[PDB]
Amino acid sequence: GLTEEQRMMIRELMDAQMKTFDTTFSHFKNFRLPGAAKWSQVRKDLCKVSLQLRGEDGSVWNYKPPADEIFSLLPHMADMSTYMFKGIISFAKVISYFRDLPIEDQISLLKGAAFELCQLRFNTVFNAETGTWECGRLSYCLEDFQQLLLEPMLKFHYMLKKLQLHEEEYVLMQAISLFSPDRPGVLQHRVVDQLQEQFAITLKSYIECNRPQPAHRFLFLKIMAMLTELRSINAQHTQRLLRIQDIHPFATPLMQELFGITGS
Ligand SMILES: CC1=CC[C@@]2(C)CC[C@@](O)(C(C)C)[C@@H]2[C@@H](OC(=O)c2ccc(O)cc2)C1
Repeated sequence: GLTEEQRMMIRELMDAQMKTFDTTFSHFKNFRLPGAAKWSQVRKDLCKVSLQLRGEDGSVWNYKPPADEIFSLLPHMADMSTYMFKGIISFAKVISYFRDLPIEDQISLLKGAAFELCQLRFNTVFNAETGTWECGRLSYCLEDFQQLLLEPMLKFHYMLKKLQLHEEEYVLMQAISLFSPDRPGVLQHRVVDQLQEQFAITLKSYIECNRPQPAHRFLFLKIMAMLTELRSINAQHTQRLLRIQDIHPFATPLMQELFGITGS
């Protein structure tokens, strides 16, 4: 029961996702690997995942992290974040509604939503039965707990996975997050707001036309609630990373650009 405009809208988003989301991570290469009240808070900020690399020959490398030193993981994390940020940026540039915005609003929207779209893409490779993010030959496993789900990002991934979303519903979440009219520095707030409203209406219509089961009652509102939580997680995590960056630099040039770090 979608209109022609709504079907075309989903087609372009799915087209952009297919072109820019390397679900096997085959082109993620050459990445680095692990070899006073601020440092206190940064110690609280720092804290748990094992890393597995499966070679093409069949060999396997595993890394288990240390206690307390806590910075051995940041270069790899920066490289993964940078790789995912590049895919998110390519995703936005293909979308016609995005590249018709002025370049200053494109930058403002990408600065505000890059993290959120990365986590949404990571949820599609999350395995809730094994607690692992399967990124091709890379795997990030949660180490051995109802106390673990207290962590808001982990709780997000478990709750979003439980909703059993389609590929089309994920890319519409990505569009709704991307076209947030209230990111800092957005000028065409009225245009972005009307674009966001139409992406949300398309999602609402898609769910009503394709999910009649009682388990999917209120699904649209559950998804919208997840996006609000993801934005709150985004804000807390950005302040976490900026405190760590202040104590121990790690941000790549691309992450610096997205964080507004000038280099002086
Ligand atoms: C750059 C990273 C690489 C490994 C991944 C992508 C594996 C999955 C991950 O998103 C997961 C710890 C949520 C993690 C990333 O974790 C986060 O981005 C994160 C973790 C906890 C939070 O409270 C917020 C963000 C870290």
